[PDB]
Amino acid sequence: EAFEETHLTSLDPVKQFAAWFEEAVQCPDIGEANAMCLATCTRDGKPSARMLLLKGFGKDGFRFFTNFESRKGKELDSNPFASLVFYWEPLNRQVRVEGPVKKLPEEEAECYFHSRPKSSQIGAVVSHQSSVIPDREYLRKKNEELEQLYQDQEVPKPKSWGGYVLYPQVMEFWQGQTNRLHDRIVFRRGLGPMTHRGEEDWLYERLAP
Amino acid sequence: EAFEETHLTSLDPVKQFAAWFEEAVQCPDIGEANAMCLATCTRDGKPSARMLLLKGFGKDGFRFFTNFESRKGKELDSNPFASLVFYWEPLNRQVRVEGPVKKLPEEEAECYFHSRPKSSQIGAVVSHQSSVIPDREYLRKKNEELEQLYQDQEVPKPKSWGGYVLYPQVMEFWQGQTNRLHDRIVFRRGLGPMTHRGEEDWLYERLAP
Ligand SMILES: Cc1cc2nc3c(=O)[nH]c(=O)nc-3n(C[C@H](O)[C@H](O)[C@H](O)COP(=O)(O)O)c2cc1C
Ligand SMILES: Cc1cc2nc3c(=O)[nH]c(=O)nc-3n(C[C@H](O)[C@H](O)[C@H](O)COP(=O)(O)O)c2cc1C
Ligand SMILES: Cc1ncc(COP(=O)(O)O)c(/C=C2\SC(=S)NC2=O)c1O
Ligand SMILES: Cc1ncc(COP(=O)(O)O)c(/C=C2\SC(=S)NC2=O)c1O
Ligand code: NA
Ligand code: NA
Repeated sequence: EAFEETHLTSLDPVKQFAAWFEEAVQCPDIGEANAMCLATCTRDGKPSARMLLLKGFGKDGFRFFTNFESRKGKELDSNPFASLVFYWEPLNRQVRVEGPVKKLPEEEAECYFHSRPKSSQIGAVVSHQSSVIPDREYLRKKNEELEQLYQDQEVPKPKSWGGYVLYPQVMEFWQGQTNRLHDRIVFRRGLGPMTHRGEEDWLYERLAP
Repeated sequence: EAFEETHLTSLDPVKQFAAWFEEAVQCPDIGEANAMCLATCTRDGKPSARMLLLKGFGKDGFRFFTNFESRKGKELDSNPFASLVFYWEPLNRQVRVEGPVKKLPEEEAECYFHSRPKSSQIGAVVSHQSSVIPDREYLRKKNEELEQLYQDQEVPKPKSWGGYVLYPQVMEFWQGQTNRLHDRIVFRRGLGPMTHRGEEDWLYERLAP
């Protein structure tokens, strides 16, 4: 029940994420363990947030796919900094990740896009994500028309559709407790008596709940 | 299964929130229907996000309680704009709220604070939220000491502990669909052929998914 510095799986917070993520995936009361909230903002400090799915992770960071012309994509292109929240209610656990964002190479975005179901590919060609549209019939009609156009052909990836990778600068591991005296172990890239060395350029510290 | 403009419960998006919130509360597969992700950022555009609990809502906005000296509280005091995400996975629904934030009156914060369990009150006096601390024993020791100090007495609310209210400027209602052709009905305070009048100064529009 205690979450303690001496029982970390790893002092590389990406590997500690992998350990917790695996526990979430193994939990039958968790539906999408890779659902996350992505927080973005304008350069002038106006924040926004939405659910997204994590599509891959490792040393270079946390990957996701979206339309670059969406509201989030205009913010990320103008202000390439973001934060992620993973919340696993049945495990009483939260993971926060903060870092800069860059676009994935076009070739990786093409490969990912053509791995999706064909109906989802056509949906991305239909949708100018976050633009105002008249009604839901507009989507249904254009979808049906593109189904006809792409019968027995490859669906081209929209130029505006692709991926981002968030390179972690801060990773917080949160475990809920009674009385709201939660356990918080927070890794940051970088020594005071409360600051500890992790792997590579990582440091970690406990934060008050 | 369709989420349609002609079947909105209300064109006052606070009342539409109330209708969806009630459905979530009625759903036995949802634990904390009032859990939400709060997104904040610095004036210079560095975003952050964390889970919080909604503690009340109505026409003046969405209320929550926290330590003003925390990381979120320093951002909100310097840059009084935020965004909220509600995600109800078993209902395939998301609600986003964007708006300015101000502090609740001290008298309301006192009333709320003394309605909490006494062990949670003492926990808030223990914790300088988001400050670096040496270890979890530091929390356990100080908690036990304050339990002794406040035996048979009232726990004073910390000066730094209180509430905020987010006054809604934008409210998005999202309903997931097959093929990722989701339904998005977004209310904003304010007419083009795709913009519709709601109650008071509200307008609403459908956004592409
Ligand atoms: C669980 C979940 C996962 C989602 N995953 C994605 C995704 O990977 N990419 C995406 O573009 N939208 C995804 N969405 C939809 C977004 O929440 C959002 O509606 C969309 O990206 C537009 O956001 P924006 O207007 O802030 O740009 C997902 C929604 C849910 C509820
Ligand atoms: C479901 C859930 C609800 C929470 N509710 C609150 C809350 O209402 N107030 C709060 O200060 N922290 C709450 N927390 C803890 C926060 O996620 C976070 O650790 C804390 O507020 C510090 O955030 P900051 O360092 O960004 O300021 C909650 C966490 C979870 C998982
Ligand atoms: C540090 C901290 N302070 C305040 C509150 C607000 O709730 P309350 O006033 O203690 O009920 C919470 C709330 C939590 S944590 C969790 S899991 N579920 C919640 O509702 C918190 O974590
Ligand atoms: C508009 C939009 N584009 C892209 C993706 C990414 O997932 P995929 O590539 O379609 O599997 C999603 C993902 C969703 S929505 C939901 S509920 N669960 C998801 O994983 C999306 O909503
Ligand atoms: Na580095
Ligand atoms: Na107004």
